[PDB]
Amino acid sequence: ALPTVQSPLLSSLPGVKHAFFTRQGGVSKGIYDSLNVGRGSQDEPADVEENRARIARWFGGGPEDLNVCYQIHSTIAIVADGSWGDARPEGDAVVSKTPGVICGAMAADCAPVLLVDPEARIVAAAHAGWRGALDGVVQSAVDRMVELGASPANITGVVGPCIGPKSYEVGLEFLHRFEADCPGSGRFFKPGASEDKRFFDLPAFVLDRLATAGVERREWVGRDTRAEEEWFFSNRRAFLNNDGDYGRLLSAITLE
Repeated sequence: ALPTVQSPLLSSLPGVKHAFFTRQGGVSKGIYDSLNVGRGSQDEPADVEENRARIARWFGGGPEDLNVCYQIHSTIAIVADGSWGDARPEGDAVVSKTPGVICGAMAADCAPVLLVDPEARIVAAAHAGWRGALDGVVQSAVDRMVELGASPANITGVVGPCIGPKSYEVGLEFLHRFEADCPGSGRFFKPGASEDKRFFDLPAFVLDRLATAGVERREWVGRDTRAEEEWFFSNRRAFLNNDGDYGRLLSAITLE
C-alpha cells in the first residue's frame, strides 16, 4: 500500500526486501504531511511513531524490527543483530546479517544508500550527506559489512532519492573543500547561477565512493527530492520557504 521507489538492482533479490520511501502514506500534518519518520523533528512524536510503524509493517515486521540511528553525518557504521527498541544509537549506517532486522537511514536531500551481499546474506543502509560522503561513510559501511563476512566484489549498492545535480547549489568554500580533500572530485561540480556558485552532483559523487569501495554493481534511482515536492521532503526547499523544520524520508532494507 505504501508508495515506494524501488531499484531493479535490488528488487530481483529473493529473501531481501528494500524500499526508498516517499512522503506519502503517513499520518503527519502540515509541513510533515503524511510519512515523516524523523524522531528528532518537531512533528508530533506519536505521529512519527505511527509512520515508522507503517513502514515496519510494509516490511512484514513491527516497530521493534526497525533500526535507525541518531544520525550525525559521521562515517560510523553500527551493526544491528536485533531490535534497539526506541533507542537511537549515534551513527550514520546500519548493518546486519540478522533476518528480521530492518536497516534504515533517514534523509531529506542527503543520499540514502542501500547495500547488500546476496551470497554472504548481509545488508546495510547508509546516510550519505555531503559530509559523510566526503569523509568516507560509504567505505565505512562496506568495511563493516566485510567484518560480518561480505565481499566488496559481490556487493550491490544503490543510491536513493536525494537532492539532484540540477538542484544542489553550493558555494566556493564547499567546492574548494572537495577539490582539496578529495582529489579529482572537481568533476562532480557544474556551472552555477554565478561564478560564486556551483551545482554539486551528490549522487554521482556517492556512486564514485561506491566504486572506489569496490562496489561494482551500482546505480542512482534518479529521483530529485528538492524538485519533486509531490513525492519528497526537502531540507533545501524548506530553507527557501523559511520552514523551521522538515519531514524526513526513510530508506531501508532487510533480510527477510
